[PDB]
Amino acid sequence: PENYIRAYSMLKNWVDSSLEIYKPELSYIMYPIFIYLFLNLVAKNPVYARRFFDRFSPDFKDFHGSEINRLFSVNSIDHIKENEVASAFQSHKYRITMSKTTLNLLLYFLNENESIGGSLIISVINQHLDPNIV
Repeated sequence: PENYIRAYSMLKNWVDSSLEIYKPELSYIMYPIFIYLFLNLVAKNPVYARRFFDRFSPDFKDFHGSEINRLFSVNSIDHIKENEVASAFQSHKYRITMSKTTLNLLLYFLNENESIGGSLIISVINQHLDPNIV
C-alpha cells in the first residue's frame, strides 16, 4: 500500500541500469505496470495514488503524455469508470511483445525481491499484461 512507490522504484532502478540490449523491452513494460499499480492505488488510498502518479508519470511524457494528462482527474473508484483512458486500461489486458530472456530476466528479479514488492509486480503482470513472447 504505502510500499507501491518502493516496489516500482526498485523495478525502475533495475531497468535503468540494465544492459542496453535489454533496456528497450524492459522500458516498454514499465508504462502499463505504472498505470495498473496506480489504478489499484486509487481504489485503496488516493493520497498515495497521487504521490505515486506525480513521482513516476513524468517518465512517460514523451510517448504517453496525452494519456497521462487525462489521468490527473482520476482520484477515486467512481472517477475510474468515468475516465475513458482508465476504462480502456481495465477492460482488457495490455498487449506487449517481449523476448523470453527479457520476461525471464524480469520475473527472476521480481522473484528475488518478492518481500520488497516483487510479488505485487508479478501479480500485475500476470493479470493485467498480455505478453506476446518471442
